[PDB]
This record gives sequence, C-alpha cells and structure tokens, in this order.
Amino acid sequence: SGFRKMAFPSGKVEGCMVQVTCGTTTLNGLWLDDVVYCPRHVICPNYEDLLIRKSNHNFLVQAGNVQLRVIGHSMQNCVLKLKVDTANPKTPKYKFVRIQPGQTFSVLACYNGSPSGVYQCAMRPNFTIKGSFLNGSCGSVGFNIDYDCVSFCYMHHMELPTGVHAGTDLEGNFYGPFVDRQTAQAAGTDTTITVNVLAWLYAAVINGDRWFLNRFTTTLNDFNLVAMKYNYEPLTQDHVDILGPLSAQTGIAVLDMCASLKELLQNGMNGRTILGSALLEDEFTPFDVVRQCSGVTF
Amino acid sequence: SGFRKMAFPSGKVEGCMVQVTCGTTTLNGLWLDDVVYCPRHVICTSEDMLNPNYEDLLIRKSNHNFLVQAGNVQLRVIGHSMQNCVLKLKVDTANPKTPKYKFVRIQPGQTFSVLACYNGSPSGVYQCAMRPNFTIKGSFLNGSCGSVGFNIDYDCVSFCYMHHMELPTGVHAGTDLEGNFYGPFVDRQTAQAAGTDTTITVNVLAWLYAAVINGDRWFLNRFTTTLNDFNLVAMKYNYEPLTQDHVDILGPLSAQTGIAVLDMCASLKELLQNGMNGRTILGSALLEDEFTPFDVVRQCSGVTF
Ligand SMILES: CNC(=O)CN1C[C@@H](C(=O)Nc2cncc3ccccc23)c2cc(Cl)ccc2C1=O
Ligand SMILES: CNC(=O)CN1C[C@@H](C(=O)Nc2cncc3ccccc23)c2cc(Cl)ccc2C1=O
Ligand SMILES: [Cl-]
Repeated sequence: SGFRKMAFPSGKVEGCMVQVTCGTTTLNGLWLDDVVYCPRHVICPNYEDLLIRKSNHNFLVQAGNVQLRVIGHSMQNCVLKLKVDTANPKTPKYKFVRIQPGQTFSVLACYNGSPSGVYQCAMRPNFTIKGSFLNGSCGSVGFNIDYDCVSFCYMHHMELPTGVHAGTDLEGNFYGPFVDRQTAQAAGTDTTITVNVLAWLYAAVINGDRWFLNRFTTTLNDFNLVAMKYNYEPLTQDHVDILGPLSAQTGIAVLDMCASLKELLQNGMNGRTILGSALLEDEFTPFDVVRQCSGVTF
Repeated sequence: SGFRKMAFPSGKVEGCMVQVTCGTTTLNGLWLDDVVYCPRHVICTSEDMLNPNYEDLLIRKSNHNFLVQAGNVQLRVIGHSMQNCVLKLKVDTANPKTPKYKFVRIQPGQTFSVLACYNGSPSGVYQCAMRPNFTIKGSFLNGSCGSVGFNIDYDCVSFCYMHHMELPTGVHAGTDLEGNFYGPFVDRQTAQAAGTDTTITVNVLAWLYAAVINGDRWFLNRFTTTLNDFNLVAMKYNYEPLTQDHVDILGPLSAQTGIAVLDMCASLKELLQNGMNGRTILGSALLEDEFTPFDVVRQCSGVTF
C-alpha cells in the first residue's frame, strides 16, 4: 500500500556527472564514454563565433577530484560535446530518447558536477517542466530506466519568469518554442494531462479509494467537450487503449472512469481527498501506476 | 525557483542492497563492510508470525541456512547474531562499494529518503517523514522488507530506517539500524494499529517560509499570537504542539524573510480557519508537513524573491 511520487534509482546517472567550466561560467556535464555533453551556453549570442575562438584547454572538466583533459569539441544544436582523453569507466548502458508531453522522468539536480537531489516530474503539455532548480543547475539531466538501460531525455538549460524550467533532449533540440538566450520568453498557457489523471484515479481505486466512483458512463466525444472547458488535454482512443490494463484490473471501464472525472470537474471533491491530495494529480502515467503497483526493479 | 519533494541521490545506498533468503522467505539486506543487516523475521514462516520466539528459531540455524546474493554473486555467511529486531549476518567479503556511513535514530517530524527494493534490487526512491505516531506513509509491496531510509548530508550516508511491516491502514512500521522499532510496534502478526496521527506543525511553518522565499505572501495577516494561544487553536485541528525548540529552529528562516515565528503562527491559525479559497501554496491545496526547517534551507535559495 501507499502511493508516492517515485523516481528511478539515480546511481547509474550519478556516475556520469561532471563539472564544466569555461571562463567565468560553471555548469554540469554528462560524461558518457569519451564525450562530455553540456549546454552550449557554457561558452557565453552567435555560438559558432564564440566557439571558433575557443581551444580545448579553455574548457575545464572535473570528475570528482580528477581533471579530465579535453582533446576535441563540437556543437550539436544547443549541446556542446567535449571529447575527452578518458572513457568513463562508470558509463552505463544508455540511449538518447526524445519524450512527448505527458511523459514523466526522473531528474538528478546537480551543482558543480555534484548531485544534490532526485525528483520525479512530467513534461507539461506547454513543454516546460515544473522543476526545482537554482543557479548552477544547468546541465542537470532527466532520465528513465528500462531494465539496465538509462534513457536520457532531458538536459536543463534555463528558468522562465514564472519559475518553470526549459531544456533540451540530449541531441540539443529544445522541448518547446524556447531559445538559449536571455530574451523575452514565456511559458504558454498550460493544460492538465487527462490520461495521467485517469491513471491516478485507477491507482486510488487499487489502493482502496472509491468514493468518486459512480454508476454512469460517457461517450468519448461528450467527455472531450467537458475536458476542453476545464483546460484538460483531449483524450484520444490511444489513451483509452493504454488505460486498458488498469480498467481490467479494477473492473471500471475507461469511459466509466471518465464519468467520475467529469463529476469531480463539475462539482469538486467536497472536502475530500484522493491519495492524500485535494487536487487532481497529473504527473503519473498509466505505466508509472502499473510499475509502482507491481514492484519493477533495476 | 520551484519546490519539490526531493530525495537524496540513491547511488551510495544502491551499492549496498543485497537479497537475503531463509528457506521460503526472501527479503532485502544492507551490506556494509563484512556485515549484512536485515529484519530478523526472515527466519519466520507466515505461521511463526503470530507469536514467534526468535531466539528459539535462530538457535536451530547454521550459517549455510542463510543465502545472501549481491548482484549475481553469492556471498558466504561465516557468522550470525541478533541485535533487537535486526539479524546481522557476518560475510566473508567486505562490500567494496561501502560508503562513509553512520547509524542514526531519528525523531518524529524528521524526513528521509527511502530506496524501495525487491529481491535485493532497487525499484524506486521517494522522500518521506517519520509521522508523530511513529509510522511512515510509504509505498511498499510484499517483498520490500529490509528496504532502507537514509539521509546524505555531505558525503556520509546516515541510515535511519529499515522496513519491517505494513499495518492494517496501509501505513508502515520499521526500526532503526540497531533493530529498535520506531513506535509501540512489535515484529509479530498480532492486532496492532497506528495511533491517531497529527500534523507536523514545525514542518508546515517551514514550508510557509519556503513559499515566502519563492515569492508568495497571500496568506500572511497583520496579527501575531502567543505560543500558548497558537497551541490551543492548532491542537483543535490535530496539529502537534509547537515547542520553544521549534521556535528556535525556525530562527534562520524568520531572519531570512523578516517574518517573526509567532507572526507566521498567526498566518497558520488563519489558514486553518479559512482554508485556501481556490488558492494554492507551492502548487498544493493542502498544508504540507513533510519538509523540515533543514530541508527548506537545503532546497530554497538564500535570497528571498
Ligand atoms: C531566471 N534566470 C535568469 O534571470 C537569467 N538566466 C540565466 C540562465 C538560467 O535561466 N539559469 C537558471 C536555471 N535554472 C534555475 C535558475 C534559477 C535562478 C537563476 C537562474 C537559473 C539562462 C540560460 C539560458 Cl540558456 C537562457 C536564459 C537564461 C537566463 O535568462
Ligand atoms: C500487510 N501485511 C500482511 O498482510 C502480512 N504481514 C507480512 C509482513 C508484512 O507486513 N509485509 C509487508 C511489508 N510492507 C508492505 C507490505 C504490503 C503488502 C503485504 C505485506 C507487506 C509482516 C511483517 C511483520 Cl514484522 C509483522 C507482520 C507482518 C504481516 O502482517
Ligand atoms: Cl531527528
């Protein structure tokens, strides 16, 4: 029993965090094989013009108490790749993957190449993440684990005026309409991740919370009209198919659960809580609910 | 900016997790130096659990009855002893991944990270607090026994909890790493219940200071309170009494924001009376009590917004 915002064990990622310094800018880097990946703004903009003026020795890379020697450098989109003379002996099995809004991942928050904390979060529909980062956190990474393979999906680049965060995949492509410069940029109006709220309602039923269950069902179109009114993301047939296993485990059809969500949206909770929360939680995917309610290990 | 329920990086603890098997029972163990620590109920059957005589069950065991697996390697048990509700298995190999560590017993209100494991394999990490009723609101399934709680301040791991059981309300009970239970619980499948729980007041106050540091002040008011009047009110809402110790501990956050502790107490009194009125504090519609004054200082900026 119990339901917590759970992150993947961070050890395989901790063994890859290094500190990268260029001039007065210090941030974090990801050391995999003989390459260190970090935000290209460490050289700060005309990034090609700033980069051409740099030599390998201008970049200081520190791994624990050891200095790594930079023997090459190149840029891939908004990521700088520093070729070093030592392959990381702690390099785990890994892949670089680009995630979609609504998908969750673990973040290993670092400062000066040293991991300080780990938390779970989701890529918002507006492509920002509601993280917890201070100055010096740039280069901190987001990831998921599948068996023994780490799938790196996020590298932290900046904080927007509303306190939310923006970054790139490990190939340097931003998530969202953001650029890596100190210009006027704002997060677009956000929406609630509907398939995730439904998954978390199934998790509450599995844990013995059914006060919100009702005898009603709804059509997918009628539910979508109601969802559009409360700034909820549209629910698609793919989302219904993905919720199939949780529907079979609890005996509550997806459209049956959608009618419960409609009633919570139109009437509130009435002083009640679901899984210790007074808000409808949208940062647990259907797969996260199945994993936590099954005990998958790494 | 931002405020999340943040756990310590779990790598130093992952390198200590092993699987311990006794007959048909399999659970998790903590391998530090040449000793594996695990719940003593690994020597029990489901039947034994009603009234187990651990000393009588243990005397019938030899070293080779305990199977310890670290990754894909079998560790050889060369000794065993019982310390309170923990079994200590002496092994022939010191853990090369043993971090710098200490065993610390925590008090209610203290927070810690939990590395949930099954079959000696870590599955997830989450943050939580020792409730005033000595239980933890964890997320544990069958096979998680022996999973540990810890803090990593500096490079030293302070182990504070080892998981032993789930109570009928779905909450969890366990021991410190010397085998002493937190709370009036026993490692028996007997009628046991968590006492009525209360809200950790000093933690809610700390989290209100965190909201002010992050730029939110809608909940403040022009009033102050005496410490006694605050306690007479908060205890009507099942809040723990606030002591002079708690007031002293909140001193640094009070100086950083310019809000006296008894003025923050008046704001809490009003919040309890009025609710949130459709508003949130740090993305929450409830008053959060699983962040300590020390957690707020560690996670928030030193510069108030
Ligand atoms: C809030 N930030 C600022 O006022 C200055 N700022 C610096 C930098 C940036 O956001 N870093 C930070 C990252 N995460 C948390 C931060 C908390 C506080 C301060 C800075 C943080 C940055 C990087 C890029 Cl690629 C583009 C723009 C900027 C930028 O505008
Ligand atoms: C909920 N418990 C049970 O039905 C059976 N049970 C087995 C065992 C125990 O609680 N293990 C479990 C630990 N954590 C989460 C659990 C989730 C589900 C099932 C078992 C869990 C146990 C250990 C001790 Cl020291 C004392 C009593 C018991 C006991 O009563
Ligand atoms: Cl303590």
